Amino acid sequence: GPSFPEPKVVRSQGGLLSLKLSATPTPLAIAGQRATLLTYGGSFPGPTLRVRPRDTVRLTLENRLPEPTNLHWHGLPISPKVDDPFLEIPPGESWTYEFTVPKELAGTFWYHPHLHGRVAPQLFAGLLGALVVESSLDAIPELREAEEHLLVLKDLALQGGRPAPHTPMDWMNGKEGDLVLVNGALRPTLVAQKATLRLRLLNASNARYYRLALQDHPLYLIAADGGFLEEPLEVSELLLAPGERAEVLVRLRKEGRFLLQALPYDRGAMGMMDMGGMAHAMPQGPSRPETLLYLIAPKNPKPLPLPKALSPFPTLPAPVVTRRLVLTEDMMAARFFINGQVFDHRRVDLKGQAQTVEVWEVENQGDMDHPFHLHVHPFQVLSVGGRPFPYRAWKDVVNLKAGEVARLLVPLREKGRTVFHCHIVEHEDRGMMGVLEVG
Amino acid sequence: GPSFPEPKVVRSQGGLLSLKLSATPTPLAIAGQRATLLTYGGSFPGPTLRVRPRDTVRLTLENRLPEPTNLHWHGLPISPKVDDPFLEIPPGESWTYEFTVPKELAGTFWYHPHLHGRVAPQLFAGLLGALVVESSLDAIPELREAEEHLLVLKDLALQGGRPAPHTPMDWMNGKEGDLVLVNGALRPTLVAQKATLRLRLLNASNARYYRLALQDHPLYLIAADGGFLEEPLEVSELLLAPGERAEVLVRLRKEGRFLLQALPYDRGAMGMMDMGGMAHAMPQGPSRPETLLYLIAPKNPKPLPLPKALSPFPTLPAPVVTRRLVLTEDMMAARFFINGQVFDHRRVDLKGQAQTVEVWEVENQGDMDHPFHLHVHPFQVLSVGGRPFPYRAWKDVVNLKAGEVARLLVPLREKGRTVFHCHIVEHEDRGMMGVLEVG
Repeated sequence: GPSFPEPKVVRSQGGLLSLKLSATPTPLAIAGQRATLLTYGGSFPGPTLRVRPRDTVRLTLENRLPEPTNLHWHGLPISPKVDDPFLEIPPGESWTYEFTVPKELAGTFWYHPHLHGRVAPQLFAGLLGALVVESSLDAIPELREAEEHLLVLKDLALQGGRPAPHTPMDWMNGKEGDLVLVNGALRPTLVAQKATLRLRLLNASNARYYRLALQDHPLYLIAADGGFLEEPLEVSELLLAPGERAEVLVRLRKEGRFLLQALPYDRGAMGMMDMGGMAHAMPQGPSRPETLLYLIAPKNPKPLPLPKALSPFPTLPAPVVTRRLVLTEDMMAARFFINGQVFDHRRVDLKGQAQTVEVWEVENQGDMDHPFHLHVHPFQVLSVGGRPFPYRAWKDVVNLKAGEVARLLVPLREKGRTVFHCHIVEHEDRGMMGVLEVG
Repeated sequence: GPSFPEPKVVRSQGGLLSLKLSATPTPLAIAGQRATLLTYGGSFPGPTLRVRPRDTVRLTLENRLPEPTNLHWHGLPISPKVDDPFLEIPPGESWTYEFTVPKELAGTFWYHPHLHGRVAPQLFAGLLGALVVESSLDAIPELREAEEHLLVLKDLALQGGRPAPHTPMDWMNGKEGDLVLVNGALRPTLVAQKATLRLRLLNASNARYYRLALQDHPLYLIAADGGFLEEPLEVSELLLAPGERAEVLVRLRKEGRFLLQALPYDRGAMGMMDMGGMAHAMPQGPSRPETLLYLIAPKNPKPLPLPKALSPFPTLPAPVVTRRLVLTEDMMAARFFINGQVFDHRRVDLKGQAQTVEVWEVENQGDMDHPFHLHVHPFQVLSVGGRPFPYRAWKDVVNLKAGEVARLLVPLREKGRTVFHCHIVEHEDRGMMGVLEVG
């Protein structure tokens, strides 16, 4: 096959993507070993769905798991009557999701389960895939002539040929695995044929962070979770928290081998120590550095010029309400809260008005990073930790380090009941989620 | 008695105003004729209660009417558990209102009934009195040495020695009467002894407006409904809508007689005409000019200088929500609405958070003036009709002419359930009222 493994792509045909996927325990080869994972479409990751604005998507999910499951159309501004976080597909049953791709939309999105209390083991076991919305912007020469690849960043641990079970400590921290994979492959080699690469990046891990850095190279950020930036932004490194996506251009500078690494990052995960008083909780410290892939540059690379502009970000109406959402932890109980409460599917926490804009101030009063995800309604991050964001783009997950406040502009789009939650999925399962009703 | 009639004053003693008032049909002399009114304390207007910040008020109201009644402590930022707009005192029963006067408070307030559907006939019949909160600011020489008077502006119509009954047209327009009185007196004479007067003004009419102008003189506005301005504001005239209060300084310029008039004002009241197609509604047009009192200036008047400053207006926290409240009419049905609904005491319309500030945009989409009153939570008028207000002061009633939007800054103070409504009281009785819950 191609030196660089990527998930099989399924494209809409004649404006329709009609597909049946089963969620099924699947024996497969992963990182040189045989394992049984939980997969969509018999693969890990699941197939990449590639669509255009205005396409119809008709996806029938068959549940061949021993427990209920569903799909969250993560990042898509569609109706929560379709992207329904309360829906349960029982074992053996099927459900058809049908929606139209919004007109003003582009980027890398993804699909995975969202059923309170069940997300972490299902996601960890392999139930995820990407969804790419292709834009007329892809046709500009600076993007069209780039070599494009999707990188699904997802770690795994195996025990007895199956995904390792969650320990109590995993429920507290969020589970990370020793197999740090790209598209299900262990440190693949990307032998570039063009001098400019266009990399779509997805963090589909339960809890692992990727402090991305390519040796000897900057990255040019061109899209965040849910759409293009207004112009490329040069960065020396790029942190992707669980649930986040980004697209970058890489301009290969000379011939050679360059490692794409996940540099050390301390997200505040904890262990337990008994030193004679004790036991108490003790910081794990920064993650060990990981090589994600080997990037081989072609001979005498001459990268394309960067596009001068991408997409103008919409001018939003003035906001009509400010919300404050405070995140806290009870680490030893592995319980997590928003404004002092755990999730209850019967309780509406926020009531907002469709087509108005809100300001959400999300404050992390815990000691570990918590990435915050809002379904259905993409937002503009204004600032985090008191620092203005250096670009405008749609996001649906925002990372908060201990103590930080994120200020978000939140246009409310589709009416209905939806959720917001921590995207360290264990924390969501263990209570850090609330309900938003838009009317 | 004194040439200028004013209501008898009852002052707090040793920090306590303890008083029993009965609401009772009372035979009395009014404007040269004998009439039976509904009164507090056996007089029309009721007694003026004069208190200081931090005083305790303990007022027992005995209901000697044939229908239920209560008190609204109009303009006072106290608890709606005391100033309770849903409380009914049955005929023959008594209720004791007890509260502390807030520390940061000054001005002319008033008391009158507030029971949905019953306000207009009770108020019209005479149930009202003033409440003055005296400030340490009263001791500055520019105010202390002024000659002070209260002017309760209230019209009346009599039929068979009793207040005239409401007609259907009265419920549509709000009832106005032909006897245009000051402190229950018909065109009294105020023989000034000082060159500077300090006039506290109260519009206690059901619906009549007073476009105030003193012949040959400007007025210096020094307080609005619920407190002092930051500095005096010179005006050539001053419109007081139903429920509004103001305090002005008058600087008598020369010897002579000067009329204080209510100049013609068109509030959009309607009549009915049959001209051969018809009948349809037709504008009443502006009110006829009325003389309110004769003001006689003393010999060689030398007015005091104006105070350079009064009270700095508090710097308010940034608002956390914007509300839009739209006022509309069905004139032929005499029904009045806020956001398309009539009042229902069981239905909460707005839910806000104590100690936050809200922006309320109140929009009059009717054709007649509607003054808008909010209980419990005094507000700062930012603009009306797109015109910035020329001063900062606390108000609790704001007038809106046809089509105008008023933008208010509304700090939410006491917790509990309260109301907001049109202060053309007939319109409140006929539906133009809503419920605010503060938590």
